[PDB]
Amino acid sequence: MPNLLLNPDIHGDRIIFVCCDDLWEHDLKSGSTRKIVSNLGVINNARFFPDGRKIAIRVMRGSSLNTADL
Amino acid sequence: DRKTVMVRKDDGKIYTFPLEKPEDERTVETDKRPLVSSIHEEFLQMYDEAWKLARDNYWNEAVAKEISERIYEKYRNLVPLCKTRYDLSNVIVEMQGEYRTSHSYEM
Amino acid sequence: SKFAEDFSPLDGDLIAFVSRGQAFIQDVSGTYVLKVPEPLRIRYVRRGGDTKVAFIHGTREGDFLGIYDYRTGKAEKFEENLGNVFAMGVDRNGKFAVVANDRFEIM
Amino acid sequence: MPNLLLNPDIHGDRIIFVCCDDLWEHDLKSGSTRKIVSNLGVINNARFFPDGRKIAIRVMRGSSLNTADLYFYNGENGEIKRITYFSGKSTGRRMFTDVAGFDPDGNLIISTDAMQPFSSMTCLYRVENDGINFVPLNLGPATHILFADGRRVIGRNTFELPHWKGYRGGTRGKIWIEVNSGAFKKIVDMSTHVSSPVIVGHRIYFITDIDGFGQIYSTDLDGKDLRKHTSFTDYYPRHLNTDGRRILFSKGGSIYIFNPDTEKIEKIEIGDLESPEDRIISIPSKFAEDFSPLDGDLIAFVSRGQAFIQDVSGTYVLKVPEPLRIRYVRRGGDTKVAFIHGTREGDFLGIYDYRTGKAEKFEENLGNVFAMGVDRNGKFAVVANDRFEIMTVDLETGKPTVIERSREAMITDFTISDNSRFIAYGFPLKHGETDGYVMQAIHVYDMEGRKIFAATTENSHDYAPAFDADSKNLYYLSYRSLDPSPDRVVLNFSFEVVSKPFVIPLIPGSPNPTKLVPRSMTSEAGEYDLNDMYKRSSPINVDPGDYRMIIPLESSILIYSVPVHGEFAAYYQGAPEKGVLLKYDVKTRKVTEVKNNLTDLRLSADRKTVMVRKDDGKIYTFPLEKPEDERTVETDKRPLVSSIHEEFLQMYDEAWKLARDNYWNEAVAKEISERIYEKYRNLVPLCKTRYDLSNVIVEMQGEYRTSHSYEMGGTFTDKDPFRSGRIACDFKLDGDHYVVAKAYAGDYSNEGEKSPIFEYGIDPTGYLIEDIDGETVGAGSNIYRVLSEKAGTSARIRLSGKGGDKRDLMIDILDDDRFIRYRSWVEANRRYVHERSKGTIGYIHIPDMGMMGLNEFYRLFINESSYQGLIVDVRFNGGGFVSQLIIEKLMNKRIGYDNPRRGTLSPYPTNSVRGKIIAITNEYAGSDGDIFSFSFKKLGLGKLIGTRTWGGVVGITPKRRLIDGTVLTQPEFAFWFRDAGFGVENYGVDPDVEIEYAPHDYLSGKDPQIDYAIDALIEELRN
Amino acid sequence: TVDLETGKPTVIERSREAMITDFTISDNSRFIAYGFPLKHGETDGYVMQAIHVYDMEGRKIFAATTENSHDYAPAFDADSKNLYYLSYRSLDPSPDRVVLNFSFEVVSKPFVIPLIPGSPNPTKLVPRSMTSEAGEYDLNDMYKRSSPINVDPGDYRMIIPLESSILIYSVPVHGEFAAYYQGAPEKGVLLKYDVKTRKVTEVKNNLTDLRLSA
Amino acid sequence: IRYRSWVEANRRYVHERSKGTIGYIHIPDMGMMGLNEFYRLFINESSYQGLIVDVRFNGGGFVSQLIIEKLMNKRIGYDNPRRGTLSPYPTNSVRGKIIAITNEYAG
Ligand SMILES: N=C(N)NCCC[C@H](NC(=O)C(=O)[C@@H](CC1CCCCC1)NC(=O)OCc1ccccc1)C(=O)N[C@@H](CCC(=O)O)C(=O)N[C@@H](CC1CCCCC1)C(=O)O
Repeated sequence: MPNLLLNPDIHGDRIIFVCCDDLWEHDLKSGSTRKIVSNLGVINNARFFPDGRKIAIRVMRGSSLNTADL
Repeated sequence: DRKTVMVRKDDGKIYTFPLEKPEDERTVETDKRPLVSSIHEEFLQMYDEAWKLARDNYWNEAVAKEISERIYEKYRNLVPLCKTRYDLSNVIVEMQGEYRTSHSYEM
Repeated sequence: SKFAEDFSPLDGDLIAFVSRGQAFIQDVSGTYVLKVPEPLRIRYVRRGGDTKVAFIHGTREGDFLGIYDYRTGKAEKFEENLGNVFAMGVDRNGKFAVVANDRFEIM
Repeated sequence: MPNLLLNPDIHGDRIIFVCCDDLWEHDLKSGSTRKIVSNLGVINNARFFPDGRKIAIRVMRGSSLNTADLYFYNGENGEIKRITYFSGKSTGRRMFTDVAGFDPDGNLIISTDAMQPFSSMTCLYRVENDGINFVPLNLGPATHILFADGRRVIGRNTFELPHWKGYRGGTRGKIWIEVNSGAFKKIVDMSTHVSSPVIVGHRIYFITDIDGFGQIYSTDLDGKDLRKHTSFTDYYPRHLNTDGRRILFSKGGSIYIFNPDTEKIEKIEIGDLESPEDRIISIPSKFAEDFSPLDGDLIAFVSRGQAFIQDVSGTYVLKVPEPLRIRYVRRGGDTKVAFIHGTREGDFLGIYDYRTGKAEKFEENLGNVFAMGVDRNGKFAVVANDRFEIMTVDLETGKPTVIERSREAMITDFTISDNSRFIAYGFPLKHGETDGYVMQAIHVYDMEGRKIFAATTENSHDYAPAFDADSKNLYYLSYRSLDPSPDRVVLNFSFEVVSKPFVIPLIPGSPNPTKLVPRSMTSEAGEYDLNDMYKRSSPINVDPGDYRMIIPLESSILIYSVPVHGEFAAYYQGAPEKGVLLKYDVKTRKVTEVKNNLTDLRLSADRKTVMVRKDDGKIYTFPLEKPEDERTVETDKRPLVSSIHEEFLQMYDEAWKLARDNYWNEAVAKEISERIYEKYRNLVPLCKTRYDLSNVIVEMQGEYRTSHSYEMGGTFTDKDPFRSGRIACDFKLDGDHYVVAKAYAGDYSNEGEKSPIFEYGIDPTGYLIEDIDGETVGAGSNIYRVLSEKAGTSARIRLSGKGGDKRDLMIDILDDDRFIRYRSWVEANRRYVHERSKGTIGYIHIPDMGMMGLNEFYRLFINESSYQGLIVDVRFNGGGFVSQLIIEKLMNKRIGYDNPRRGTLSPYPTNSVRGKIIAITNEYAGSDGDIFSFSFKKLGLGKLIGTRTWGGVVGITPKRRLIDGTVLTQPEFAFWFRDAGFGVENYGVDPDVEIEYAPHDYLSGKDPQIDYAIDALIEELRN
Repeated sequence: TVDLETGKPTVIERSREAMITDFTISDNSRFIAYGFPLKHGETDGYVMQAIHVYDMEGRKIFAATTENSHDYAPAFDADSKNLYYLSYRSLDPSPDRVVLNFSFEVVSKPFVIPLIPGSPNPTKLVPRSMTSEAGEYDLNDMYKRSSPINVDPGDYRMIIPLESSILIYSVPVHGEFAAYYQGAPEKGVLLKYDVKTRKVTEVKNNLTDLRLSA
Repeated sequence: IRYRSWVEANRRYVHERSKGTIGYIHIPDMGMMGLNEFYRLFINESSYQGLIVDVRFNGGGFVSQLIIEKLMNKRIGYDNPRRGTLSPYPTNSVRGKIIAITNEYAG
C-alpha cells in the first residue's frame, strides 16, 4: 500500500511535501524521494525560500496539536 | 451490594473504598499492562464511526441518507493510506466537508 | 489510563472498565488483568453476576448487548439491534438489563 | 561542519551506515544520501540481506542503552518491523543480541544470550517467520558466522574492542572453520585481537593491531598466507562488512571502501548530513546533585554542571552566572554562596552573591576538590582534594593554606566549630607501608596557635565529627564497640552493630554532658586545652548500631542510623542505603524515630533546617524543631538549558583528564595523554548525539591499551527500554502450535528459581500453549511479542498436555528470567557431576566475585564440600573482589573431627574441603576472576582446567561523574602478583591442562571441560 | 505419636544428626509437619534441615522442602489447606564494618505450600473467580509448588497464619557478647503482616519468648 | 580494664624492643571476646615484619578455626594505586613471620 501525500511546494525540479507528518523531498529529474526532516512533531506546511535553499516549516505540538511554531 | 464505592477525584485518579470504612481507600492502577492495538483496524473503526455520526446527527434527516451513502466509499478508500493520526484526520475532515454545512469540527 | 472510561466495581472486589474500545476485568492493583475477548468498540461493561458481566458492543450497524464470564470464558453476543446505547444497567438478580438509546427509548 | 559516520555495510553500489544514531543509505553511483529509518532509538548495526532488499537492524533503548532488540527494514515498501522481543541486555563493550550472519538459504542468523545463563553465551540462532520461531545452531557462543563452500566459519568474540587497543588476553577474537563436514578446527588465533571478519573469494579479511595499530589483514580458509593490506595511522578502522566483491568499513568518522582485487582504498564523499538544534532542554532533577539548605529558607543545588539558588517551591529560581562545571555550592553568607568551579586545569573556589550580583572567581588552583565547607562566620572555607590534603582557603584573598596531608585517602569528613576556631576531621592513616587496613583518627586544628591535636587514638575508625553550638565539646562516631553477630547460614561472625557515639570536652575537667553530672557538683569554668584530649574521651549511653551522623543539640542528640541489610541491590542495581533519623533525649535517655525512609541528609548552618532525600528519590525539607512540617523540594519547574557542543567539549576534556589523572602508571600517563588529546578532540565537533561522543571517548580510552577503561550511565536516548515477557520456558514452534521445549528450575524450594508455572503443581514441559490472555498464539501469533506485552503482570494461559489435560492458569509474566536459567544450569551440572562420579564428587559454581558470587558459592559449598572430590567451576566469572575470601575457605585443611555420643562426625575446620579440588575456568573469567585462577594455581590448591582467562587485572573505583551522569572508569589499581609482577594484565591465566570447547563439542551436547574435570578427579581418587 | 488412650508409642521417622523438636500438627489431626535434620555425607561439615509431612492416613512421609538449607518453624492454617514455614534461603551478604568480611544476617523468609495441587499461594491474592481449586489433597512433589510470601527478609523464628494476616516473630540483628557470657536472652518482636494491605506493623516488642494457644 | 591495659602494655613493649619490626596480638579466649580482641589488634599489627600471637590464659570456646584461617592466609600480591599506599592481597594476611606464645592456662 501507498501513503497519503499532501501540502506540496515546488522549486524547479525539486518538490517537497508531507508524508506521515514528516517533510520529504522528491526530485522530478532523478525520481528519488527522501525524508529531509522528522521527529519535530506534526508538519503541515513547508515553504521554499526564493533561493530554494532554506525552508520555512510549520510544526504542531501538544497531544491535540493545540500549539504551533516555525 | 451498596458496599463498595468507586470514585474519581480532582487529581484524575480512580479510587475505591468500602462504604462502611471510607477511611480505607485504595488507588486503582491500570497502567501496569500496556494497551495493544492495530493502527489500520482502529482507523477503519474510527472512520466508520465518524461517518456514522455525521449521518445520524445531521440536522436534515432526508439529506443525510443521500449524502452519507454517496461519500462513504470514496473516503473509505483513503483510510488504508493513513499511517498517522493526522493522516486519518485529513481524510475524516474532507468527508465531513461533504455535508456542505457549518459546525462539522474535529477536536 | 489515557483513554479509559466507564470504570465500574464488580463482585469480589474486582474492577471493570473500558479503554480505546477494549474492556478489562482486573483487581484494583491492575496486577491481574483480563481482556474481554470481543472485537472493536465495547461501549459499556456492567456487573451481571458472580463471574459474569454484561457489555454493549458497538458496530457500524449499531449497538448490541453482550455477556461474558471471566471465569469459564464463555462470551455469547446477541444480534438484536438496540440502536445507539447511552446507558445500560443490569438487575441484581442477573436476569435482565435496562437500556437507553438515542431514540429516547427505555427497554 | 560534517558528521561522524560509522558501522557501514555494502551491497553493490548502495552503502548503508549510521549517522546521528539513525540509518542512512548512500548511492555510489548518483552520490545521493538519505535517511531510511529513524526514531527507533540508537542504531549501531545494520546488515544487508542477500537480495540486498531487506535489512536487519540492531537498536538500543533505555536511558543508558541497557536494552536491545532487532528490526527488519524493507526498502521496497518502507516497512519497518520488530523481530525480537528478547530485550537482550547490552553495555558499551558488549553490545550483544546482534546479527551474526546469513545462511546459504538467505536466512538471518542472530547471536544473542537472551535465553542463556551467562551474557557471554551469545549463542547462534536462525530467525524464522520474522521472529515467530528461533532454531538454535548449537555451535556454541559466536559473534560472526560465515559460509564458504558449504563450510561454516565461526568468529568467537570477534566484535570491536576500541576501549582496549593491543588486547592480547584470553578473550581475544578467534576464527574456527568446518572441515570434516561436521568437525571444526581453529584457524586464526593470533597473539592480538581479531575483529569484523568477512570473506571475499576464498580469503577471510579481518582487523587486528598485531603490529601496533589497526589494519586490515586476510588469510586463506586455513588461516595461512597471512597478508597485511592497509597501513593506516590516523584512526583504527572498524566494522568490516562486504557483499562478496568489495569490503566496506569506517574510520575516524568517515566511510571507506576496499577493493580486494585492486588492493586500493578510497574514502566515500558524503558531506554534511544532519545538524540538529544545538540548544537543548533538560530536566534538572535527572542530573541534580549537591542539594543544600541556605539562609532564609532557600535552596541551592547543582545539575548538569550548573548551579541554582531557588525557594523550596522552585518557583523563584536563580542560575549562578558561571561557565561549565560547578562541582559544589555552599552557604557563605546571608546572600552569598561559595562554589567550586571546575576546568580542564583543575578546580577553583568561587564566591557569588545572589542579591547584588557580584561573583568573583579566584585563580588559586586547589587540585581536584571533593569536599568543601564554609565557616559560619563566612571568612574562610575548608577544602579536600585528591592529593589527600585538607586546607583553608581565604574567602577574601583566595590564598589556600594546607593544614595536613594524608598519605592513604582523602580528608573529606570534616567540620568547623561555630566560633570558627577549630577544625575537626577524619585523618586516614596506616601503621605500616604495606598494611592491610586503613585506620582513621579525628584531628583538631586550632586556628590560633595553628597546631594539630589528636582527638582520638589510631586503632580503628573514628568519623562524623561534630561540635556543639557553644563550641565546648566535640562529638563523633566510631566503630570501636566490637561485638560479633552470628551468620545464619555459614559458620561465621562479623561486626554488624559496632558503631557508637563519643564526646570530648574541649575544657579539661569538664565532664561528659550527656552524663547529667549536677552542675553544682562540678567545677568547670576552666580554659581551652586540646592536649591529651583523647584521654578524656567518653561514650554517650546510646545502644550500638550503624550510625553515619551525630548532631548535638540543646537537650537531645540526633543520630542517623542505618539498619543492617543485604548488599545485593546496592552492589548491582545500585540501590541507595536506607537510613532513619533518630533522636536521643539527654534527660530521659530515651530514643525515638524522627523520620524514616531516608537515603541522605544535610543540616543547615543554624542547625534549624533539615534537608533530606527519601527512598522515593525526592528531596524534602523540614525544620528540626517541628519535623512534622516537611515540604517537597521542586526543581523541575524551570527547564535546564544547555548547548550540546559546549557540553560535549566539556565532557571530552574531563573524560580525557580523568583517564590521565587516574591511570595506575603516572609515568606513562603524561606521554599517553598528551599524545592522544588533540587527535580525538578534533572529532568532538562531529558528534551530534550522545552516542557519537561515546564513540570518540571510548576510542581515546583504548589508547591506554589497558583493561577496565569503561563507560557506564549517561543519557543516550529518551526511548523506554525494550521489554521482554518471560516465564522461564523454551518455546518450539511445532506445526501451528507452540510447545514447551524446556521448563527451567533449580532449587524448587528457593525463591525465584523456577518457571512461575510450577507453583500450580505441574511441569509445563511438553505442554502446548493454546492462547494467552484470550489471544491465540502459534503459527500466526508471535508468542514472544505477546509475552512481551504482558510483562510485569499475570495473564491467563490456556495449556494442553498429553491426552485431554487442559489447564487454565493465571501465570506471572516475569520481566526477566536469567537467574532462573542460571540456577537451573548450576543444579543441572550438580546432578551431572554427582551421577557421573558415582556420588564421589561435589560441584560448586562461582558466577562472579561480588555479592552474587558470595551467595552462589556458599549456597552450594555447605552441601558439596564433604565429598571425596570437589569441582570449583569459575567459568564466566565476572570478577569483583571477594576471591581472597573464597580462596581462604578452599585453603582450609581438614585435620580433625568431633565425636559425639549421638550423631555423626563433625569436621574441623567446619569450612574445610574434605578431599581433592579441581578448578574449571574459561576465557570469560576476568579481573578478580583472573586473580582467583592465578591464585588457585600459585597456592597449588589443585589443577586448573579450561582455557586462558580474560587478562584484565587493573582495578577501578570511580569517584566522579560527567555532567550528564555518565560514569567513566579508569584502570587505577594495578594488581601485582609475586613472581609474576603485572604479567597477568593483558594476558590472563593459563590452566594447567588446556581443554578447548570447540563448535562440534556443542553440537554433540557434551561439556568437555566439566567432563575432563570429573574424569581427572576420579583418577586422583584411586589412591 | 503416643496414643493418649492406650499409651503405645509409634515412631514415625528417625534422624541421624539431631533431634526432631520442631514440629506441628494440622488442626484436622491428619498431618504432622516437622524439621528433619540431615546430612549429604557422613563427614559433612553442615547439617541441613528439610520439612517433612507425615500423613496419618496412608501413614507415609512426604517431603515439604528440598534438602539444601535450613527450613523450620512449620505451621498449618486453620482450614488445614496450606503449610507455612520459614527458611534461611534468601541469601544476601551484609558487610562487616570493621574487618573485610560479609555474613548472612537477614536471609530468613516465609514460604507456603498449598496442600491441594492447583491451589495458589493465598497471600498472592489471586481472584477466586480466576482460579479453579476444589481439588483434593495430594502431598506428592509439593516442594515444587512452594511459594514465598512477599515479606522482606530478616531473622524470623515463628510464622503464624491467620484469616487475613500473618504473625511473624522477628529478631533484630544484635551482638552475641552478652548472650555468650552473661547468658542474656535474645530480644524479639511480634510482627503482623496484613495479607490485603501487605503492610507490616509491630504488635508487641521486648519479647524474649512466645507461645500460642491451641 | 586491667586486661586491655595489660594487652596495650605488651603491645608497646613488643614494638619498642623489636625496634618497631614486630606486632602483637592476644587472644583471651575462643568465644565472642576472643573474636573481639583478636580483630581489635589484628587490623593494626598484622603488617609488621613479625607477629606474636599470644594465646596464654586462653579459656577456649570454638572459634579457633576461624583464627587459624586468618593466620593461614599467605600474602601473594599487592594493589598499586595511582595515589595512596600499597594494599596487600589478601587483606587479612600476616605480612611476615609468626610466633605463638602459650601456657598451661590455655585449654
Ligand atoms: N563495585 C561494583 N558494583 N562493580 C565493580 C565490578 C567491576 C569488575 N571487575 C573485576 O572483578 C576485577 O576483577 C576487580 C579486580 C581487582 C584488581 C586489582 C585491584 C582490585 C580489584 N575489581 C574491581 O574492579 O573492583 C573493585 C576494587 C577496586 C580498587 C581496590 C580494591 C577493589 C568487572 O566489571 N569485570 C568485567 C570482567 C569481564 C571478564 O571476566 O572477562 C565485566 O566486564 N563484567 C560484566 C560487566 C560489568 C558488570 C558490573 C560492572 C561493570 C561491568 C560482564 O559483562 O561480564
